[PDB]
Amino acid sequence: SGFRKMAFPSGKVEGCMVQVTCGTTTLNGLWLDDVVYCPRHVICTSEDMLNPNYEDLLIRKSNHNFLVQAGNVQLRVIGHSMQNCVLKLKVDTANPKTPKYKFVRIQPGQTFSVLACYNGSPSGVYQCAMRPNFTIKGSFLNGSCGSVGFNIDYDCVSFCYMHHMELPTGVHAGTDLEGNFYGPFVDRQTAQAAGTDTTITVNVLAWLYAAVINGDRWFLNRFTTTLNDFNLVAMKYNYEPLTQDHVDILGPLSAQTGIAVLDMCASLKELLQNGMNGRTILGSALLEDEFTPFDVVRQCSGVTFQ
Amino acid sequence: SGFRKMAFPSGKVEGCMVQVTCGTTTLNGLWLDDVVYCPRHVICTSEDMLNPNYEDLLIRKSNHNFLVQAGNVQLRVIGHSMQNCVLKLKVDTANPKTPKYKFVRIQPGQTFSVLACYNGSPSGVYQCAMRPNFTIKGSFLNGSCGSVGFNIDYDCVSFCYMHHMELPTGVHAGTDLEGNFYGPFVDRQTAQAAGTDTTITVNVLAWLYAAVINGDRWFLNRFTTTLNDFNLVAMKYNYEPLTQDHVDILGPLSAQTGIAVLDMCASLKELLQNGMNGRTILGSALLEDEFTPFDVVRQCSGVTFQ
Repeated sequence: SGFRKMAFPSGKVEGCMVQVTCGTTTLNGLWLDDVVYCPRHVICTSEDMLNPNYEDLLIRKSNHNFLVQAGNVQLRVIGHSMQNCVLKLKVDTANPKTPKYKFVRIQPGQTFSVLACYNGSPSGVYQCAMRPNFTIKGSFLNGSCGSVGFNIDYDCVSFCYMHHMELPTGVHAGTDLEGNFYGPFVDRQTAQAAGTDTTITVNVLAWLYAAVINGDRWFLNRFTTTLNDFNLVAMKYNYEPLTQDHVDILGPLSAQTGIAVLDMCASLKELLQNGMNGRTILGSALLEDEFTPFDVVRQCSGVTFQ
Repeated sequence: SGFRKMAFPSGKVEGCMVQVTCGTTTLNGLWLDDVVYCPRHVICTSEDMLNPNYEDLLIRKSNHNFLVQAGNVQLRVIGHSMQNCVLKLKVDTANPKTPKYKFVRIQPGQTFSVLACYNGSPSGVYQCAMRPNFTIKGSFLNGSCGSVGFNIDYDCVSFCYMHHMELPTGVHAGTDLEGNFYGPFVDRQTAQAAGTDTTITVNVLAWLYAAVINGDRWFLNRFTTTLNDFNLVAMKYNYEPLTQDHVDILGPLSAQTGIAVLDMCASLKELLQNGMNGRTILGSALLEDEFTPFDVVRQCSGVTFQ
């Protein structure tokens, strides 16, 4: 028993972390096969970030302007190209540690593990969620850029995030591995508006099921409700409206605990209007939304990876 | 910026996880050099756990009774011995992936990363703390036994924990790598009393400094206090009494934020007597105690490992 905010083992990703330097800027890079991926603002100085013209900047850089170091091994850059917001430094040596991988673009609400690095060396690992406003609440210091987020599906590593910036508000923005930002953000040092952040309702439900599975049942109540009437209350407290797909995704957690999805909603509804009144759920005084129904099934059944 | 409950990268530990089977029991083992370490109750059936005589049980087992599988590689057991509560299966092949390691016995309040495994394969990783009552609040399902806790000091892996049991209360008990239990626990299926759990006061202070560093300063107050008068209040709310060593350990966090240790205490004192009144600190509605002063310095300065 027990419930913890668990991250994926990072071994397969550690071996892909390289350090990328260009001029006086140095950040992390992802070495897969014979190509190194990294944020394009590695070609920018501190001054350039205010208003950079990436084409004109990249055009004054040749292959020998990039120093890609993997521990102590040096990679010879043989080609370079800009794909959206990322750089693709084609090197001469294919990473012998290249795992079976895949590039994916996740949806808000989804969760993944971040391996925070500095100078191409692992600092630590944590689990987090993609907020409905396309930002993430992580832990990044200067130099962390290029750090990746990933999920593990058995023997396959899915890369879904690459860190690019911290916003003046302290939250983080990044891209997928093809270089497209998540959200309305641009890679420049300017004021950027992140929309209103909402609570991931489907995740909160999955977490209540985890609580029930783990012995916390005090919030279970007699009442029930309808999807429409639940959503009306959800919207007042800035929760994401729940759909039928959410109802179906929770099916397994429903069958296992013998508590219908709509009944669980009725317990949530009441916690929003009344609060937790000094009580906790799985050691928490707040409603947790960084666990997807899949994350709960995984932790509760003991799934493993290659 | 930002603060996350961060775990150490697990790559170096993943390569030491083997599956140990004996009879119909199968749990995880730690393969270092040419020796596999695992809980001795791997030689026990379900019936035996009620009242096991480990010597008499071990005596009816020969080297060929142990099946140690590392992925697909099979290890030939050439020797076996019981050291306190762990088994030491000497095999023929030294793990080529043996990292630079060390065995240590931590103190309550200290923190470490747990790599949860099932069948010798990594499931996930999380950070946690050794409670003052020598238990840990983790996430373990049947089959998890043998999972290890560790810290990373640059290029050296310090193994400090090995999971052995879940208590009827849902908390976890284990040993160091020499086989000595943490706490008054024995490896048998009986009712065991874990003492009163207290809050790790020094860790809570380090976390308040992290909050200040990250912009949350609302709890900073004019008052001050004395160590004695603070401790008197601490003891009423089940907090560990603070000593001078704790004061010295926080020195660096004190110099960096310009807030004296005793003044920080005065802010804590007030939060205990008054509560957080609907407010949060680093996204939390409770006082967090799973971060040591060292963990905070690490996350706030960007430390890396081999």
